[PDB]
Amino acid sequence: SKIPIIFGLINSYQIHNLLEQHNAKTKESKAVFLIRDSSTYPGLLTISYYCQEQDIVKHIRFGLTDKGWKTAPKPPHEPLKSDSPEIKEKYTLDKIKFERKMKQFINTAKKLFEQHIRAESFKTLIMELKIHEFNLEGLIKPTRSQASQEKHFTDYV
Repeated sequence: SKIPIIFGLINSYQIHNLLEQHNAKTKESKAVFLIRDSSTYPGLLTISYYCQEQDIVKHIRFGLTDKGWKTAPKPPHEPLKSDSPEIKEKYTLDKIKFERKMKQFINTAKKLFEQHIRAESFKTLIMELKIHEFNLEGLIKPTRSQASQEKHFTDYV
C-alpha cells in the first residue's frame, strides 16, 4: 500500500503551494524540496525547491546514466526583448549545444528508464540528492492521487 516519493505531473501553482505549505520560504534553500516527473522530457526527474537568494522556485532535471541518476544538461538563459546582438549570437550557439547534449542525454536515460527495475537505481537518486545538498528530511512526499504512476518508481518508497 506504499506510496512512491515521486510526484506525477503537477502544475506550477501546485508546486509553489506545496513548497510554501512546507515552509520553504522560512528555511534555507534546498531544506524543503520535491521530486516530480519532468513535464518537458519524459523519463527525467525534476527537483523543485525554493531559492532564498532570488525569491523564486528553481528546478533541476535529473536523468538515468550508466552510473545512476545524474544532472541533465541545463538550458541557456531565455531570450529577453532587451537582448543585444551579442547576447542573441551567443544564445544561438548555447541553444544548439544544449539541444545536442540533451538529445544524447535523453536517449541514454530513456533506455535505462525503460529497463527492468532491479531497484538499485533508487540508491543512486539519493546519492545525487546528497551531492546537491538537498536536506533529505525536507522531502515533500506526494499523496496517493498525486504520486507518479511510472512503473520505474513503484518501489521508490
